[PDB]
Amino acid sequence: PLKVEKFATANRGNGLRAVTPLRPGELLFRSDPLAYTVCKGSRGVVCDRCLLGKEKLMRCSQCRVAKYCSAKCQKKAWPDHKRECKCLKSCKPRYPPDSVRLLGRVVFKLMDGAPSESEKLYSFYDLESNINKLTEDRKEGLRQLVMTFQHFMREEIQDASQLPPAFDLFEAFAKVICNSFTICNAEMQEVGVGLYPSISLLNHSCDPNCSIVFNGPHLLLRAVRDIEVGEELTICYLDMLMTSEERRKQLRDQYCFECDCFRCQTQDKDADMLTGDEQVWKEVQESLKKIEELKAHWKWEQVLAMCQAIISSNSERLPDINIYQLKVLDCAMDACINLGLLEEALFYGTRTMEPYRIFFPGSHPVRGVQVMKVGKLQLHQGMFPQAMKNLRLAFDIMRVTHGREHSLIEDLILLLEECDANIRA
Ligand SMILES: C[S@@+](CC[C@H](N)C(=O)[O-])C[C@H]1O[C@@H](n2cnc3c(N)ncnc32)[C@H](O)[C@@H]1O
Ligand SMILES: [Zn+2]
Ligand SMILES: [Zn+2]
Ligand SMILES: [Zn+2]
Repeated sequence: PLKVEKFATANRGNGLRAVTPLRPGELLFRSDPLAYTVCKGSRGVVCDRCLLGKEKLMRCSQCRVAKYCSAKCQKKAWPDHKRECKCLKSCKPRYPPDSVRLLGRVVFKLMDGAPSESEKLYSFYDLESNINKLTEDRKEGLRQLVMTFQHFMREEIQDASQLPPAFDLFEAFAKVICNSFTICNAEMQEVGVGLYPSISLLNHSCDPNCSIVFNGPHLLLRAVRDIEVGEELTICYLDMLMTSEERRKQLRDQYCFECDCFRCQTQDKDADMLTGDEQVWKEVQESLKKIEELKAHWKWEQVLAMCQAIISSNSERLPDINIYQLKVLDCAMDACINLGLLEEALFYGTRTMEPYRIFFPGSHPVRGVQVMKVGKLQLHQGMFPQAMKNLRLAFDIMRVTHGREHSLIEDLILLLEECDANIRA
């Protein structure tokens, strides 16, 4: 039986609440997507189906756009790819926005597929559109996405008879804007976008009591605090390394609400996040636009070079608790790990540990994963007591955020055993 239920909230639409008392780490729901796609940066880098990276991917011969890890993935993907394949082929060399490829897959799934377990608690039909809150600038954007979909899909979808009953493309894209999930790989790299309509019942908090984690396209929802019967379940929609001003902007622009948690009234953590010289951090925040774009496209050498120019600047430097500096350290660590510069990775990674302790309170999967990365780098280098410390800590966090149902926890258990054996010997 379910441990969660849909309910009507007082002022934030529908939500999800606990039916039984919940403890940290408890699995509350699990879902495959209604629909998902690889994201722009990762296309041709990770398998379309399993979202795992490979050195060499095999392309779909018909469209040459979909790429796969294996014959098993290409074949398994074919039913959900076959209609988009003709559209992707037709519009070559144009490639659509991710939202447009996503909605195409939504439409084909709803037209051709059996009712989806992803819609058990709540359906695409039910999703919030916020249409009475959209600004004229947003409505113009949505109009353009509708016309882009009509162009991209024209080989497969010519009229309304090929859309679900009463389906309105403008409304559908408004639902995609505020109900898209970013799918992250095991290393917390963004690799895809998906719709998970049951999980879309969860409302936002800047200090949430649940968390989601991805294992390929599969989503696990877990409690990360004690929760009482009847208590609303929340997740944080946003990256933790954001000031209240930045959260306000994104919650308005993407989700059309004003968040009234304690952290937002009190600007909790903002001052410590913005320590250091403001001219310098403004420059680094600007440089991060490019660094994050490069990272999104897995360009690790260009990422490292830009990060080193900041971390080791001749000019004024920032404290590592400054969130822009911190994001630069984290990109530099990940670029080093991917490039096999393991000593340099560990330097950057260890610098992030105290700031991550501060900015990811409680049990947050991003901190779990960071601590595991650092442990693994220390294990490699023969630093056993320190690795063991960090691997235990990663486990204390990831037992709650990831759980036994997540494959990374098995990987971590193997590092723990290896490290323990080394210490014992
Ligand atoms: C993923 S949906 C969450 C479920 C939604 N309340 C519903 O009725 O379908 C996100 C939308 O929920 C509302 N929302 C989520 N968190 C909220 C919050 N903390 N305060 C006010 N509205 C919130 C906003 O309308 C937002 O665009
Ligand atoms: Zn695959
Ligand atoms: Zn194809
Ligand atoms: Zn808030």
